[PDB]
Amino acid sequence: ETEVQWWHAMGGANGERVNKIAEDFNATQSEYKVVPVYKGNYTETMTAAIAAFRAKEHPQIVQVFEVGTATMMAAKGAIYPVEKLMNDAGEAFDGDAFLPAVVSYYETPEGELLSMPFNSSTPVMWYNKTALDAAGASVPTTWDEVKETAQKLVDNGMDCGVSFGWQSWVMVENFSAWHNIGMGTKENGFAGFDTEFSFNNEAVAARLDGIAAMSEGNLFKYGGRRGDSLPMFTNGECGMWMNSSAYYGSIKSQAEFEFGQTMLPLDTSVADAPQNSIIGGATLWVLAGHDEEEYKGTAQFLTYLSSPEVQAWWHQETGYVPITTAAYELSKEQGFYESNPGTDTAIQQLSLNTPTPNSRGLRFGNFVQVRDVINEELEAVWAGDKSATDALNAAAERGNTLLRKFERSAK
Ligand SMILES: O=P(O)(O)OC[C@@H](O)CO
Repeated sequence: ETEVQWWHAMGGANGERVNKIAEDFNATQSEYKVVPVYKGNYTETMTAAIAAFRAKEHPQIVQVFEVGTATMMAAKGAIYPVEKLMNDAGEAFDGDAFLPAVVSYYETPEGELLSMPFNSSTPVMWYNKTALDAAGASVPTTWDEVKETAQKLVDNGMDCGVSFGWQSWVMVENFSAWHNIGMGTKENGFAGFDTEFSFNNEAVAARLDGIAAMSEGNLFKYGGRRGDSLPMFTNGECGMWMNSSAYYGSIKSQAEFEFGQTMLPLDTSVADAPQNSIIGGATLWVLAGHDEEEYKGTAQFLTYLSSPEVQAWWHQETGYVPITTAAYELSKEQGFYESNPGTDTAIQQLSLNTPTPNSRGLRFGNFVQVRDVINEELEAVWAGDKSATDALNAAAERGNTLLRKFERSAK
């Protein structure tokens, strides 16, 4: 058998599902063996695959999160464009089958998808319904209601009211799209490499300062980067938790309480109504430099991932959105949204309203490094070392230096 190495960043419950998907494909035919290899978080996985390339130890497939997309698109010569791979191997590829938000996020300016959609997400408001009921609180729709609900929870003995993971994705990037304000110039990077950051504005700063003020009395508690704060939610310590829809699998198996999810809170001091939310998660990039049989097996595996049945199963088990309209309709016909209430929140929120350039998503080179900058500066806010205005200004300044580095190399 010819081996197809797939380097990915899926840990926990969702990583076990990756292993089940790979092995199910392996069991259906006898020519190709997909070998999934966990390489760490998204940054570590991307970094490892790129570093392995010139050592010729790189995988056939690498999962690269949305953050890394501009960098991967500029890495011409390192990637095998998926549409070319599939045609070369005799496998179908129909980009129009994917959700419009996915296509618009990942297509080149010429309308091509270079990578294979797989695990797309958006952040949702997770909540502990059991704790809300005990506190006489209601599921919030606005930021005022978030604070009031947090107060009721902590008054009723909850360790803390609200927290969030992936804080830049949640409270800067999605917060901006949700309120139709720009994250950077040149349509959040889609219209040019001469972009600069725009999130250092009063609307974002005022909300971050309001959250920081909630640390007193434990209405808010910071719980670290990425998904580090997941056990604060699943242990029953915090009653509200904003993070990826893709924590559904983990929450469903680890939470001893009744849980739900709803759309992100609206900051009514910024907008009268929400816009839409934006993509997280990853796509699958096929790397150059391998042989024909390895690419044939790669393409056949991507076909296996292209089926509505596998796409619906992945969405149902993880909380990543159904990546095609067909997978969504299959899940609906299966009664999944009736039997598992709230699991259509993420797909609805991505497409809540006709998008604007501010709600399409983001496309910034060197955004892996910018993400560290923004997380560091937000941590300064929660620690009380900086105001949100100063921290966002520093994040934008430091981020712009990285955008300029990318622009200088990308010509
Ligand atoms: O949806 P997940 O896979 O948790 O990833 C969130 C990450 O893409 C935010 O940048």
